[PDB]
Amino acid sequence: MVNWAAVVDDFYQELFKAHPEYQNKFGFKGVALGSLKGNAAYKTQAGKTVDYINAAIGGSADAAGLASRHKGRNVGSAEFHNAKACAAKACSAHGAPDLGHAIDDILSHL
Ligand code: HEM
Repeated sequence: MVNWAAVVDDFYQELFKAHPEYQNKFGFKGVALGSLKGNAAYKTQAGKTVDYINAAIGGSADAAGLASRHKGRNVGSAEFHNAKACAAKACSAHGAPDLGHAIDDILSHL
């Protein structure tokens, strides 16, 4: 199976390398990037992200509900366009399909 857990790890590395301040919104605020895998808050969040990717691919994802929840953290369209670029890099690094269509579905509600 596509190793979405590894893709997601590379996604967050890309995302917080380019936009370190985004990490302040998470329960692993302030944690060194090379230590995220040892942080309990990160382990839970990355698992949720992996679950959402599998739901989007499996056809059950609630993109409107995910967008609304991100709006609820003052995360919007600009951040998701940046996420699109970071996910494209993470997917390419693993020879995984791109997640641009799933991220566009979220963007359609932002
Ligand atoms: C590929 C794009 C992204 C996906 C698939 C995604 C996925 C998720 C999921 C599945 C959750 C958990 C929602 C739930 O528990 O109901 C979540 C929470 C969250 N996301 Fe994202 N996200 C993305 C990008 C971003 C970006 C760019 C930021 C900007 C900071 C961000 C900020 C947050 C925050 C702050 C939370 C709440 C974390 C907490 O409860 O501690 N997300 N996201």
